[PDB]
Amino acid sequence: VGSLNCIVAVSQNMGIGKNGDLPWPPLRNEFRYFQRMTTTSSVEGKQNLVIMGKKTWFSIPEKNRPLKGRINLVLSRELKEPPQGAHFLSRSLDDALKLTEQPELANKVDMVWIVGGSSVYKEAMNHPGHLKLFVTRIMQDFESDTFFPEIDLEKYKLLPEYPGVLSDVQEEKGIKYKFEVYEKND
Ligand SMILES: Nc1nc(N)c2nc(CN3c4ccccc4C=Cc4cc(OCCCC(=O)O)ccc43)cnc2n1
Repeated sequence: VGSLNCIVAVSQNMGIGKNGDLPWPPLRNEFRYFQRMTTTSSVEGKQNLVIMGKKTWFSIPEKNRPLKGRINLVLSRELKEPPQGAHFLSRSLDDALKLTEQPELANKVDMVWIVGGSSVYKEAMNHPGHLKLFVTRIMQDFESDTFFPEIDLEKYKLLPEYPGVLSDVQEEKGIKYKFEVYEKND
């Protein structure tokens, strides 16, 4: 099992969701970026693992689920079986990262990508050691009822040129944003 990563798109007001939807209108090229970052593994014969909370799983548009080309694992204490075609269920990130060592997943998973929601991102941010955050900073406020946690710049550093990540400001539907990559050690 490879590198642990979060990926999020977040408004200037730190928002990531509202009533089970995104806060902003669809940004197709931003969705393409999510898809290419989470799907791409260069270890031959393996796939990345995408980890999401119960509510994020049900919220993602159903005709995209499970996320193709990726192993889909849902975190819940409530569910007793993986919901709707997800491959795996665990109670927590720690349990998920354990399962990754068991025979069924051991020679199957390259990178891990945490894809939401808020309590899952908090768990990952609280997880000791290396974590890379791929943050799309949407440069205006949108009304949100769920939020991404603070990024501690004493722990994370921006990585200003990242291969396969556009540096310049992007725009779709009049809404500007920037793809950013952060990394922590500790
Ligand atoms: N950078 C980044 N990181 C994320 N975690 C991220 N998550 C979503 C969540 N999402 C949504 C959650 C709830 C309602 C609506 C959502 C709208 C779109 C999608 C689409 C996803 O993959 C399908 C690709 C669509 C295509 O083939 O064109 C996956 C998540 C997601 C959207 N953009 C993101 N962008």
